Amino acid sequence: IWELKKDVYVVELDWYPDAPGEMVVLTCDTPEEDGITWTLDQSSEVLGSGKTLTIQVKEFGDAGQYTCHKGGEVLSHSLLLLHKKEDGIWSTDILKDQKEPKNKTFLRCEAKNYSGRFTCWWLTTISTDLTFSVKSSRGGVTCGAATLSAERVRGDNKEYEYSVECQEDSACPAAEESLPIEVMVDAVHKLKYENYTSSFFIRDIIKPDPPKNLQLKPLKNSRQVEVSWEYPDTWSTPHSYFSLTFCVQVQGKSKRRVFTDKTSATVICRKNASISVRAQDRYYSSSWSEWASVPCS
Ligand SMILES: *[C@@H]1O[C@H](CO)[C@@H](O[C@@H]2O[C@H](CO)[C@@H](O[C@@H]3O[C@H](CO)[C@@H](O)[C@H](O)[C@@H]3O)[C@H](O)[C@H]2NC(C)=O)[C@H](O)[C@H]1NC(C)=O
Ligand SMILES: *Sc1ccc([N+](=O)[O-])c(C(=O)O)c1
Ligand SMILES: *Sc1ccc([N+](=O)[O-])c(C(=O)O)c1
Repeated sequence: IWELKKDVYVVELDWYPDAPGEMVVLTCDTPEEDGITWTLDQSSEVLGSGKTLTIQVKEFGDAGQYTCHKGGEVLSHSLLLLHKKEDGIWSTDILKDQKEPKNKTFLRCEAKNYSGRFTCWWLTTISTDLTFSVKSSRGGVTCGAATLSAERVRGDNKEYEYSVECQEDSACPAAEESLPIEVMVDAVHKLKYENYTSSFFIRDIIKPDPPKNLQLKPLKNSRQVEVSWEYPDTWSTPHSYFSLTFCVQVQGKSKRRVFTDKTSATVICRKNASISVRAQDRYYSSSWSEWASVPCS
């Protein structure tokens, strides 16, 4: 048993029927010795008396808000959450595996520039009685609260998307990163305690916003057209240091590529086709932005 936060404790259990469990001794945080009584959750049943209470924690029934009373008053609480360890590996019932980069990815982090600011997201089937706590650091990072940012429909069930925004306290955009950023997330659903983590350098999780103000300018006595665009607003300043490279593609009806560092390109439009442009950090091979498109008709 260990303290997660003030008056909240986690008990690590090997998860299988009739597991021995853990002998847990709760001590009431009161200096009074007389008339102490003990209760679990909403039940009125006295489990014992005295300053100490011993329980065998073997299942969720033994977990909960243990309360010590004196003269009808509440003296202290000891909230017991469990951390199930099924077949040698900690449970992951709360968050869905996003499966995107390479399996067992529950936390997905992304940055839009080098400001030291980033966003992490996760998905759950659970709609309430669910709390999250996010902490982050390099190897001084401040994170806001995990907020509900999207609600979707996946088959029979519902999918809730949570996101958190963090900022490195004393960022330095242009500097080389020697130590990666670490995100730690605690997940509590009723009485189930879970643990999640992610390690990355800002440079690797970068994905700029798409090129903006895409324009198509036809040319006289030419089959070709000129497409032009601008750097996105959220991208890092100045562009001279933090430059972007681009890729142009003509997306037609068929489903069976030009690279440039410029904000313009000359291409051939065709009926029913669209011109598409993506961006990548010129100097680091991170994620390509989402497409910005302009149609040919
Ligand atoms: C994510 O979950 C894991 C596993 O439940 C957490 O690891 C556990 O962390 C606690 C807190 O530091 C460790 O407890 C300490 O154990 C020593 C004796 O071994 C004791 O002297 C300390 O007072 C305290 O009780 C616990 O051993 C450790 N479990 C394992 C198997 O390593 C981990 O901390 C969680 N991540 C978080 C909340 O950041
Ligand atoms: S890029 C950068 C900004 C601020 C500071 N700072 O003096 O705290 C540094 C730095 O000197 O570490 C770098
Ligand atoms: S023009 C272009 C650049 C990058 C990528 N990409 O996302 O790997 C594509 C593409 O394959 O869609 C096209």
